Amino acid sequence: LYDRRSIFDAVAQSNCQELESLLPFLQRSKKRLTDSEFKDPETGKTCLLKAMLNLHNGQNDTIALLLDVARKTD
Repeated sequence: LYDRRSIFDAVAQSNCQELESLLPFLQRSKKRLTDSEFKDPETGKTCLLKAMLNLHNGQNDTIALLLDVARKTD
């Protein structure tokens, strides 16, 4: 299972293994990664913007993971 806080912490730490089950989670739940559950309630930022603001040596492997998940889901 996943929620906004878990995804945000995973992309902040750049742990791709925590996000391995994100695609089947979304496909079983039948809800989009762009839905309001995953945006911040106040700023409106999404997990991609959280990932982009946390780069280590100019790298963050979770960005491609999120883009592929967004491609595959809806």
